[PDB]
Amino acid sequence: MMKRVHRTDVKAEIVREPGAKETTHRKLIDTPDGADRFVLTEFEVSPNGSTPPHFHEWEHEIYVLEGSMGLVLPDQGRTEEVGPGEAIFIPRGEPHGFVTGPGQTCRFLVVAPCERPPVRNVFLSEDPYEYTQMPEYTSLLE
Amino acid sequence: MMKRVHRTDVKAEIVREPGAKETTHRKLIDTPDGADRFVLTEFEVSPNGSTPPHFHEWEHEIYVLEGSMGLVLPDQGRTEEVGPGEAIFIPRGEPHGFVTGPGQTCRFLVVAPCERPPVRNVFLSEDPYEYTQMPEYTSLLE
Ligand code: NI
Ligand code: NI
Repeated sequence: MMKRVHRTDVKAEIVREPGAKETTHRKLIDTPDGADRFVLTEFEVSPNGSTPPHFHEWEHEIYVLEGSMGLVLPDQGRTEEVGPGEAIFIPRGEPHGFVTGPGQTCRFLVVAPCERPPVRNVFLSEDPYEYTQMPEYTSLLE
Repeated sequence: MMKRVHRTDVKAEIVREPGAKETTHRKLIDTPDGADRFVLTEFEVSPNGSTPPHFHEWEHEIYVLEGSMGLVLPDQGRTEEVGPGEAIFIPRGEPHGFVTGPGQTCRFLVVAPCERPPVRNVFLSEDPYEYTQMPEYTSLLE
């Protein structure tokens, strides 16, 4: 039951979240391994990538491994550039999303609880990509 | 309450565990930040380092960032060399320790629960460094 795996031996899968662009995940340590309280996932956002800003009743603990990206913070009216070696705590309920420009790629770890109630979008739409069109979202990027 | 910190802005402190050698930790995300279920710590084992092999009723999830070290596995009679990009799940109760030779340095993340009952040593002694003297420990190293 001790598990050792190299990141490259865990398949990178496209994330399921509707409206995410250019984003994959590798479930490095997960419940089938015997994790029963928290899990470890490696995300990678390739150039021109983004996730819809959202919030949820479960905290994030993040460590940026390689590259750089924007941490979109709707309740702070802006986007924070993050880079290697940064640790980020996002408390339950704080809105957040991720973005990369042409040219940027970022790989980062996310620690999550095993219990993860549904996420709520900051921007509500039937087309889950519409946030990229919205002035209230682009204003956060600049 | 969102926290962003670079690793170099979190002080590296010597670990408290008696008999550990050349090992520090940086508490990157911890309970004063608002983490209330799991925490994120960066360990670094400098050359000629080690920790006393132990076991405990709390799992480890590890990601090796830089360098290499031995993961000592007393119940498997050996030591596994680990290196960058490896994810390691150590279930509750599995004995484990860390070692570096002359020449090796390793930096790795550990995710831990906030509740952490006391560790138990594999090798019992009054001098907490005595494990490095013991044939049953050196046999694991080779
Ligand atoms: Ni999230
Ligand atoms: Ni331990």
